[PDB]
Amino acid sequence: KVFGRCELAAAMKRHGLDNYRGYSLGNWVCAAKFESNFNTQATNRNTDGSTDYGILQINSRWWCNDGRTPGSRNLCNIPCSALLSSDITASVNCAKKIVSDGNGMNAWVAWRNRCKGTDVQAWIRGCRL
Repeated sequence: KVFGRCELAAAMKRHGLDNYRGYSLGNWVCAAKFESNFNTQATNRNTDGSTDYGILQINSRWWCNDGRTPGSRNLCNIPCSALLSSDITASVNCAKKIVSDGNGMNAWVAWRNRCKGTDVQAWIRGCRL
């Protein structure tokens, strides 16, 4: 499923991401935009044996189990396939865990490179929230 900007904002907000650990909703929308272009089915297969999964491109080495990645930690305790769902719940639950496990939003290269420092509030401007 390919989300609209405002639709994703709403869903993220209902899942409690607005101000989670001090990151305003717009940072989360911005991360998803540049990680996956809002595509819940996005996958990125890396040369390192790991794969990035879903709307926030969560990596298989540390966060989920795909059964094919070396050094697998499965810290979100889920199969990577749960991250390819049209419903964003599993992705949101794991993102919160990533931020809880001693990482900021810097765990997302796209956030660091394309959102950090910008006016992220643009991403939710005009939306019903």
